[PDB]
Amino acid sequence: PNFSGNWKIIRSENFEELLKVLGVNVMLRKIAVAAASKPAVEIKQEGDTFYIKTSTTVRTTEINFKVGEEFEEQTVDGRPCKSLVKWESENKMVCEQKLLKGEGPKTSWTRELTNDGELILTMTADDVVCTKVFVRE
Repeated sequence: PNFSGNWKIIRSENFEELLKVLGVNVMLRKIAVAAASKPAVEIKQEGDTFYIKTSTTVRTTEINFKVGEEFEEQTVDGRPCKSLVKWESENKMVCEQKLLKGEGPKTSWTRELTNDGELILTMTADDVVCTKVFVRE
């Protein structure tokens, strides 16, 4: 699979609820939802090595990881975590997250490519699942 490119969002389902079960207050959820309505996602993939930059109106996040190697990032609610990505199948990577400090709902994410060239991002927090779908610019 080849994830490299600049990606634009085309579908988003259940993002507010994801924040809500992570205990994010109404004010910040409403802001966050609007801020993330038209993000910029840049991915540079070199084999199993990934650079992913996600930008909203007010936030920018850059992660750098290799599949199979632990790295640090933040949960969707902004808590620092140790993450580990594995390939579940050819075109689909799954990430388990462990908080660096404290405890909280179990969070994870997945990214996968479809034959039609869509990138599907799933984020979970306990039993709440948020799906976002992107296409290349």
